[PDB]
Amino acid sequence: VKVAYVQMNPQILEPDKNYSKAEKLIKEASKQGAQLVVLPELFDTGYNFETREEVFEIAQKIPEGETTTFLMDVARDTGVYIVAGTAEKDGDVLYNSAVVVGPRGFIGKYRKIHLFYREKFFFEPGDLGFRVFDLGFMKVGVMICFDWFFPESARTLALKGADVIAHPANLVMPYAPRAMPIRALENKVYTVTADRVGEERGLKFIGKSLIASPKAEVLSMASETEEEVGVAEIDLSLVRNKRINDLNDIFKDRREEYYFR
Amino acid sequence: VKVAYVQMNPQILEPDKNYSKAEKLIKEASKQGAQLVVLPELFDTGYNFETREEVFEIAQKIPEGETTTFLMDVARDTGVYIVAGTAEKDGDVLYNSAVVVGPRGFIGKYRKIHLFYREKFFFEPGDLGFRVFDLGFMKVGVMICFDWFFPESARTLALKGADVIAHPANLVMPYAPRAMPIRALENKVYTVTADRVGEERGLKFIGKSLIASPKAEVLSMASETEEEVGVAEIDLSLVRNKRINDLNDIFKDRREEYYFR
Ligand SMILES: [Mg+2]
Repeated sequence: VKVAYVQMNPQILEPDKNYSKAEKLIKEASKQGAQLVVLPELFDTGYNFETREEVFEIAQKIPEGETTTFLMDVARDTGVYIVAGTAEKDGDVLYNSAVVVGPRGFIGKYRKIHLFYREKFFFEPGDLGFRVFDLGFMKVGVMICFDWFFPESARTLALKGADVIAHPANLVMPYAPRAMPIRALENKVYTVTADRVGEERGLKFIGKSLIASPKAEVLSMASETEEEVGVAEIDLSLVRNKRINDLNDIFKDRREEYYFR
Repeated sequence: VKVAYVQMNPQILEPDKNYSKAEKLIKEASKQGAQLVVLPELFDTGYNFETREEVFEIAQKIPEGETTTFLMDVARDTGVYIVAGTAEKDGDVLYNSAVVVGPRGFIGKYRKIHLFYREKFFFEPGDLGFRVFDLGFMKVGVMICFDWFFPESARTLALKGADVIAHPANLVMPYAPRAMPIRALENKVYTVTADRVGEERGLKFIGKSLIASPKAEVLSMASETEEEVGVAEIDLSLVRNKRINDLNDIFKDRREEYYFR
């Protein structure tokens, strides 16, 4: 099975422009054979808000709102599964979320657990835990952006049987691209970090989207500045068998009685 | 404060030869200003055993046995603190251990929690948890070799206030040197990986000892095959403050409610 990132430059406060760009690139990923496509964090709203009001005013409910229903449409037309970062309105509150859709409809959502820098001024910390979505042919865990920084994020997803971790990102620090192959290695999973590119009100994003294998190899890596799609095939066996040799299995060998105490 | 690795080539079942080599290199690290010097895993006995009995008959007790008393003499003479991997005889049983010694004598021991590969035939799994030893001027966490693979090892040490993780190792895989900077970054600590070199009954070790900073920088790195020492200055303030910006403190931001479940 082929998985893909879409690396795009979301236009702040312009969802329709971002829907148009997303559809375009998701179609390119589809045409290159991808079955799972991952978009960046906050792909619909952009990131660097001055005020909560400017995002709250346009943020969409999940699953009834425009971002989710747009993605359903594209999933249905292209026949791919999509994981995409979106601002989530839920009553008076806002979450920094990711929605999971398939060609047959809405699958689920994840709310970012570890908020980064000024996100804490706009978003409520995620409260649904680290979820793994079973697509039948594979299990997809989701984490967003700065969640990478905590090794417990990827570990919790891998422990719940993620085959691939879809990872919408809007990276500003330089570290994640070198850390993601380690996250893939230490859990024996695949990772798909779909980063944005661009400059938004003085803040520059690092691009460098990448697909990492359970042997910490980089299967696809994107430029710093360009909008692009990257596709790689993934080996479900390389991830469903936690053996690293005949004497060691990663999950059998963990000794939780000695961790965090 | 300056920390150091000693990268050496233990000669299997020849502890007197290994004591002599260690002393030479420890002095050389001391001469370069090191206050803490980390030696490889099983530096006294070597690693690639074929019977329990060949290691059992030579393994020393901690702290009264020959390896800890040797190291105490060296720490007394040179004024340094030493973390060294050693085969621990305890009663009828062996552990794959690390001793911590300083100018005043024995400080403590750690027993390798995650046994690697054939080690399981010779040693009991470690049973003391991940311990942090308070030297006053610094707190030193200890883990051994394959412990690096589980992010939970370093994380447990860091949560207990380690300024530096001393990491005796006998690496055979190529991954640790890429991963150690991410362990240092994600916990905001320093790490000192003291690897061996050499070929031992046909097993090849990879060397490449390294010191990693809390910004994922590598401060010193050794060759694949040479016996050598490596020293770097560490900044304690940089590890004790877990803030990575004015709005994120790594430890406050952890959300253990969502981990491993
Ligand atoms: Mg060097």
